[PDB]
Amino acid sequence: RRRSVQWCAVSQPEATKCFQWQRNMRRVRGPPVSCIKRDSPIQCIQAIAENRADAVTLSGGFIYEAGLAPYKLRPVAAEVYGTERQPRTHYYAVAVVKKGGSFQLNELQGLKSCHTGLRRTAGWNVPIGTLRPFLNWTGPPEPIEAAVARFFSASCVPGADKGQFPNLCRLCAGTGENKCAFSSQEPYFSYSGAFKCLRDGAGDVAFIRESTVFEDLSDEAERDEYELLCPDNTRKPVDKFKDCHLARVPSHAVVARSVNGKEDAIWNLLRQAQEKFGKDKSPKFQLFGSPSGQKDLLFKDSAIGFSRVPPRIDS
Ligand SMILES: [Fe+3]
Repeated sequence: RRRSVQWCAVSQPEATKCFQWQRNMRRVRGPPVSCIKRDSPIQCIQAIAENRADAVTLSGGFIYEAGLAPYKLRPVAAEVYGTERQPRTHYYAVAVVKKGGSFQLNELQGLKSCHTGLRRTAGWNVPIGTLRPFLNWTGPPEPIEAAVARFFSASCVPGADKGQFPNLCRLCAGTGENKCAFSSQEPYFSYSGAFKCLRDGAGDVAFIRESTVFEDLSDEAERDEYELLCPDNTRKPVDKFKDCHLARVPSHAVVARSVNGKEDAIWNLLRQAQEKFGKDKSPKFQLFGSPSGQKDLLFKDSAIGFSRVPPRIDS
């Protein structure tokens, strides 16, 4: 009757990490963590709601959905970014382009775009929300995806309906059924996939977060080959994100059942994993690190930890 916290992995790579997370947790004598493999965030959201798993980290994009019936999941902990000396539970949504180009934010029409994924914050909600006016979209019933698949010549918005909006998956590098998948099986998936999409030359603009270029480039010189599109219709060097970003957004978060959620145990698991497996904590396992050729598995790579979401009873 050992009922540990059961984590929901989306895709094989994530599964694998969870399992590694598990043996190391056992190794160091911390609370145990078990692993359930799902295929999509939604598949996870469901499992959790039906007691087949207890937790999963979601992008600020899905948090709202997950909280509605019949799901009713509620965030228990938020990811923490920044550095130890300065930590934050927010990040910046920016648009990165190659330096050398003329176009400004208001001149994206007809260009090729790279997004982290459908419904995520920096990769979709913010940019699209901002480009709204230029989209000439005649509200619902017509899907915003429709309006966007006609504003950019081609894109890669992992998770998008390939059959309806084939334009939105045109640039995606996934093989077969994984092309445009909202999973690590799709190489242009997530911040780094989106940025890779720009670096590989598939798109002209990448909607990602402020640290990507910093996290991704082995040579600091190479950062110079890129720049940011600011909202005043100017371009600034990559480190100017504090003065050139589309929005400041809250961090990704761990969600759980509003009822019988095991919040206390989840929290305990996290607090311990972070102490043992956080940044530069162990040569054996990094909770916030992903293998070569995968990224942001389970948690945001290079995040620094978690912050407990205040107490709730009314929910
Ligand atoms: Fe995000």
